[PDB]
Amino acid sequence: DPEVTLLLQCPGGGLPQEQIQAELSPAHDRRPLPGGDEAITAIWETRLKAQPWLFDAPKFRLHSATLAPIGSRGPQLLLRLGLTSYRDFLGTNWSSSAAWLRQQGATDWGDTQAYLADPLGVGAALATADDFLVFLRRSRQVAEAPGLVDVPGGHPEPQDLAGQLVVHELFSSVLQEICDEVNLPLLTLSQPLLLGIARNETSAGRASAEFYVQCSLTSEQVRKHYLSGGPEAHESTGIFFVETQNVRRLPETEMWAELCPSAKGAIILYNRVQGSPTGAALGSPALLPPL
Ligand SMILES: COc1ccc(NCc2ccc(F)cc2)cc1
Repeated sequence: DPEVTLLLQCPGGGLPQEQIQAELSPAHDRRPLPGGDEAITAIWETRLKAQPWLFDAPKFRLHSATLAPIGSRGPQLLLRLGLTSYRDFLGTNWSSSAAWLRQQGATDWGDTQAYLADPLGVGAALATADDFLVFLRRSRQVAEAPGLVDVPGGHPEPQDLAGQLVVHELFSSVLQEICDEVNLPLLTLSQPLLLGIARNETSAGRASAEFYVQCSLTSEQVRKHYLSGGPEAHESTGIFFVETQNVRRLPETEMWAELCPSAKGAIILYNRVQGSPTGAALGSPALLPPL
């Protein structure tokens, strides 16, 4: 799967909010482009002169994420974050020249991402009470990954002593994205666990934080809530469900070729962090079938 790389696999089946620190610093920002940020401004002007209803929005930038020594007390992860924007994303990661920017970043900074916006996404492996994961079909008319299968998620917009408010907004945003798109009541959702961070190599290496969320509703009840909003209540064109039993071998199915890279990241991390048992009971052959 060359279109997805794992940047972080969390320990302990996934990290809760209270175990994560963020450092939000202008040291973590994109570097100005070698010939100047005027190239980003020009692409934006061209875009707005065709689609004048578009608007810019701030985003978090991922610089790096460092895990504590395994089995340790105290905070377990440090997220190093900067600020970026939708405009900067359109002029860097989305640009036809994005690979030239990655080569220049290696040369100038020893950092393939130094000249990329790299907005931080969020996604969820959302499980039902009857042990299915939730999938969404993307419209064939959107700009990125048209017609592909996705999981719930989005690209959070901003607003350890400002750090803890940032971690709070990241965890809050994955629940809000589930409530907005799947139309689920917030009180049917568990507090999220961070499974890990995946990079989309088809979008010049931008990263998404991938979470596990449990729902107290069954697959049939989730479907009812999704559909009862009507076509204007969701950006996706359909919902569907795969048994957690069958997610284990999803990379061997015809579905895998239809999954967008960030959804592939979510399912790889679910299989490694929540699946793959470590103990004698769940590791026994009748509960963990060989092959
Ligand atoms: C041409 O416009 C596009 C609009 C949206 C997208 N994809 C989602 C998305 C990625 C990164 C973001 F920062 C914000 C949204 C790509 C291209």
